[PDB]
Amino acid sequence: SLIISERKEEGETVTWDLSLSEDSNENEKKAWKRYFERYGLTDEEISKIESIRVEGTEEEVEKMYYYYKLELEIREKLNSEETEEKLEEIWRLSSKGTEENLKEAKEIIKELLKEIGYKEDVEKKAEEYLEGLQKYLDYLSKKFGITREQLGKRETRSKLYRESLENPEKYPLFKLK
Repeated sequence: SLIISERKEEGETVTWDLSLSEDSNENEKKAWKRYFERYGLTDEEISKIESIRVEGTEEEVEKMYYYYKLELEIREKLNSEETEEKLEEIWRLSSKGTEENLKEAKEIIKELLKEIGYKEDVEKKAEEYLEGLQKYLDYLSKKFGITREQLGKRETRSKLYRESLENPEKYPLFKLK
């Protein structure tokens, strides 16, 4: 499953390290890998990532945690290129940030959540997903000095991930093994 593997409480912000637990089944591990494989990293580079670090207030990072929990469950149970593409479009729409863009993203995430069994709870689970994605985009924009809308470009995410592998001091997005 997705766990919080480390917490740093420094001043006005908190940083949570998010990663997979040791008892993660093979479908969760494969999903973890595909979150990154689709964005320019080799298998050997991905195998070096122990966790993803998120930063903000306690309320902000908790929101990010629940977005990542749902992202992983979607990827695990609906593993498919069609799913990856819908998830990319939610990210694209959400980085643009307009009201109609987020309404369209909400409809996409709702169909995915229903497909994994969140039916009676789809509305609240969609809000949880989208709120946490929005805080996560806000965190990447502020932390690494990237226009939020630019984050919706595939080339921006590849660049960011690759810089975080290479220079994990100037780009502390990952904990490396």
